[PDB]
Amino acid sequence: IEDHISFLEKFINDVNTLTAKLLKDLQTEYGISAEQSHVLNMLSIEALTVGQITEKQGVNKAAVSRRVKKLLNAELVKLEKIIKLSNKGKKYIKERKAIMSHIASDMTSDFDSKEIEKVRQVLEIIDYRIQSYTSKL
Amino acid sequence: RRIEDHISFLEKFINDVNTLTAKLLKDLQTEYGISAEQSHVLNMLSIEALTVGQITEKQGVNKAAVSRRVKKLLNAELVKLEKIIKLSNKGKKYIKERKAIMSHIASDMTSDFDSKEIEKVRQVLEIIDYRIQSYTSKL
Ligand SMILES: COc1cccc(OC)c1C(=O)N[C@@H]1C(=O)N2[C@@H]1SC(C)(C)[C@@H]2C(=O)O
Ligand SMILES: COc1cccc(OC)c1C(=O)N[C@@H]1C(=O)N2[C@@H]1SC(C)(C)[C@@H]2C(=O)O
Repeated sequence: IEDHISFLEKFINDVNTLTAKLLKDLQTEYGISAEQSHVLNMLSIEALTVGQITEKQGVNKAAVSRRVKKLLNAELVKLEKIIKLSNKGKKYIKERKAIMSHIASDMTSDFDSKEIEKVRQVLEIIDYRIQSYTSKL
Repeated sequence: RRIEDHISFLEKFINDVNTLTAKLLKDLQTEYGISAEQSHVLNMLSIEALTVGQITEKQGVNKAAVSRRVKKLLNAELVKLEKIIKLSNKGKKYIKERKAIMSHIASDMTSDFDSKEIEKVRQVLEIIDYRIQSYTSKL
């Protein structure tokens, strides 16, 4: 009712903590920070402007500016305006999938693939609506 | 390869949840004169009390990039040290207003679902959260 909201928050806080730790080394091997990493996973999904990234995150523009220019200098991202993933950046996102997929299956090897289907359909509709309300405001 | 698709969506889904909250709490954060990251701190202290390390490694961010956020809130009088770190009154009102916003939207975004549907959804996310936590413990 309202603790679904709390749960959701606690669930998201947990996933972030698991991801930070599991991707700890990779990020070090790349010289990329956690701050930057999220931008890379965020761009895996879309080609965004530093503003788009800044609003889709609520943090200080300067901070997003600093991290994007670091990703360019690292050739982990590139230009059109558009800030999209470069191929070296893409391999990180693939080295990231591989590690996520490995632990994810571990924890879901016993689920009913169909139970999950209905659960996913519910989330796609909520997601669909989340994107809808979000446009500006 | 089947899980990869679910993982992508989960990441997208969480991606949007974060995005939405950011747009939805901006004006309230501005009203209280705080940054979003400063809000997370208050939010993380709404569920239970914490110290610096606890938080600094909870979402593993920089060294002196947690400390600064911490003392700022003491000065804003939204948090209290009674290291130790817990929420204050003006901070409790913040979370109040915050939850009110998150509950209207989430409700009216869920209200047409069959409670049984929502409950099933949560039961699945609860078991994943459960398995996540235990994994974290093993590092
Ligand atoms: C637009 O952002 C900036 C503007 C002006 C000066 C800046 O630092 C000199 C930066 C910046 O991003 N500094 C980053 C920081 O912190 N850094 C990096 S560079 C570093 C000093 C080697 C150290 C690290 O990465 O190890
Ligand atoms: C999980 O949020 C993040 C995830 C990953 C990196 C992040 O940047 C450090 C943040 C973040 O700072 N988020 C902002 C913050 O703090 N937040 C907002 S969204 C919120 C979590 C509901 C809470 C609030 O405003 O109530």
